[PDB]
Amino acid sequence: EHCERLPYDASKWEFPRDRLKLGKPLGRGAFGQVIEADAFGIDKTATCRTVAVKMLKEGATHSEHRALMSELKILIHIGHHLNVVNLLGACTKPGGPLMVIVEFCKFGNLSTYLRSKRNEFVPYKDLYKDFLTLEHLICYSFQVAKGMEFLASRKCIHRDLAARNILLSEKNVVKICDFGLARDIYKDPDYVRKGARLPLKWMAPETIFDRVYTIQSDVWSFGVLLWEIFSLGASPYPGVKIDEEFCRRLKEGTRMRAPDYTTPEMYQTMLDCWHGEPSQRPTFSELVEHLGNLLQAN
Ligand SMILES: CNC(=O)c1cc(Oc2ccc(NC(=O)Nc3ccc(Cl)c(C(F)(F)F)c3)cc2)ccn1
Repeated sequence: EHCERLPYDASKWEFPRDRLKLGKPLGRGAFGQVIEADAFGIDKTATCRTVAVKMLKEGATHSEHRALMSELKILIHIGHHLNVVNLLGACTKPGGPLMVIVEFCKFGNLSTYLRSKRNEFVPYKDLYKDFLTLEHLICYSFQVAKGMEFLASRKCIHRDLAARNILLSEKNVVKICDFGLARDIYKDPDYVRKGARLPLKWMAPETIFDRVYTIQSDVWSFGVLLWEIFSLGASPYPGVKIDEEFCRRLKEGTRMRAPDYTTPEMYQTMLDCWHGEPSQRPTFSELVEHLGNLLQAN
């Protein structure tokens, strides 16, 4: 499951630490961090490139180092896709810290970004040049579904799909990622204490109750991600304490109301992703086809 059998090809991925100029932090948890860096010649010969470097911080143990190595292997296993954050290289040599180097995405995470554009949105479109529109939102949804369809094809599951784990790069390209240990999950209100600190508002009933993670529970989370996108970055389940009674109502069939910027069809898609039976939710392949059609109709 963590790719401990498949090897690391150093000649392909290894990047020298002394060609990496580390800069300002991009995100910090308790044990992990992401740092902005300039990398000389990491992918194009003798060309300086801005990159994002995931690494441990002081306080990390070897257990987190093992987790970071497994993350490097998972990214190598998954391979390249436009809508998955692109692995560029790694620093794995002894005598320095493990570093996982990925592409830098200009606009950061999608939640924060959308939350800043409420005053820069029109449903259908020079004064409006940098505005989001309904087309951008369906387009972002489409791209995340394509990315997840790809992940499913590599026999992977995300386990933490949410707008905070989507990056927005140039030209309206979104990329799925996992900040993981580079997010302070104690101080982040999206992760609630259960037994573990877990993203309960994004989790399917079977995951909350039976600790079952499959690609179909990722579909549930994708539905919540849609809600985040068509609320322009609102926090899910507004006005609700996330306690025992929330978990019961969810099981009983309670669901979020339509968000402010949704279409009727998009809301029905959120409801489809939140079907109580995992097998009756759409697949990511069906989500791709469906969102592609909605993009046409738009
Ligand atoms: C302003 N710009 C930034 O702040 C910024 C910050 C970045 O920080 C990041 C750096 C590295 C990562 N690492 C992953 O994502 N690891 C990963 C592990 C398992 C799995 Cl399954 C996946 C997958 F496949 F889901 F994608 C991805 C995540 C975010 C990157 C770009 N830009």
